[PDB]
Amino acid sequence: GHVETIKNTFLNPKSNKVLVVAHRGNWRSAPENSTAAIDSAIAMKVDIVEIDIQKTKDGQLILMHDNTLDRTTTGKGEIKNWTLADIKKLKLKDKDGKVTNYVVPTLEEALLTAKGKIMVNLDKAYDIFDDVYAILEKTETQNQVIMKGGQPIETVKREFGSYLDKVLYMPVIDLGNKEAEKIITDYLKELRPAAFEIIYSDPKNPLPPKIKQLLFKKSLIWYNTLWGSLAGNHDDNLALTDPEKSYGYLIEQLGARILQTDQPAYLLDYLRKKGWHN
Repeated sequence: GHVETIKNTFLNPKSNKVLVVAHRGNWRSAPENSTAAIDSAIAMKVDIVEIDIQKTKDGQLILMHDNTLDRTTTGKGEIKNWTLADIKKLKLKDKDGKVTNYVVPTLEEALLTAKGKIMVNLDKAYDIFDDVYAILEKTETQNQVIMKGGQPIETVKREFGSYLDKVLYMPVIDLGNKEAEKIITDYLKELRPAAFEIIYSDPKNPLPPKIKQLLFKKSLIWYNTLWGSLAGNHDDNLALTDPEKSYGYLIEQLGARILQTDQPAYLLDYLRKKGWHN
């Protein structure tokens, strides 16, 4: 359905539109990393949901950011020490810490909720690419998923090269690293990805303008506004004061065409007023 429409922007490196990524789903409306948070993102016409993956003792893949259950659920302990069935007996806490009737979803459940409707970016999935791919195949969602990681293209080809013509892969590069430019140019040459996720903490890092020129009309640039260290203090809190100084700067000065935010309703509203999103 709508996901095909979203993908035609994601696959257009000349796009004048800016895609919205809801970090962990729209957690402002339902618990993070839940199917309810995905359905909220879909209802709001978010383009991509980012979801975090962990593996249970019994080898099942669930949505969970932390290595432990403590912050977001009624249980405690390391995910790797719990079985899926026992995790399913717990309940998710909402953003205010109130216990809900929602449960931890499996990756399969999340993908089935997203299927046909919203693209999905998985985090913490690179090292288990093959286990994830089997679930993508089971749910027939490989054409709407964006895998990502930080390894150079030589390593990704060696480890999971046979998957690169089957699912989208987006490199993540921290511009505070001395090898950042080479990692990017090697990806551009060898993989020609649809997008690159760019991270930098220092507002005066010299590379963001260079990356705009390197990736101009070649790949979409994804920046994160979740907190200060991800995009030189151009974050969601700054955007509440002045969205032009935060989101506008990233889009217009740095060439961002995808933004991952913790306030997707607010970002969508801004983008719609700018004529940069439907």
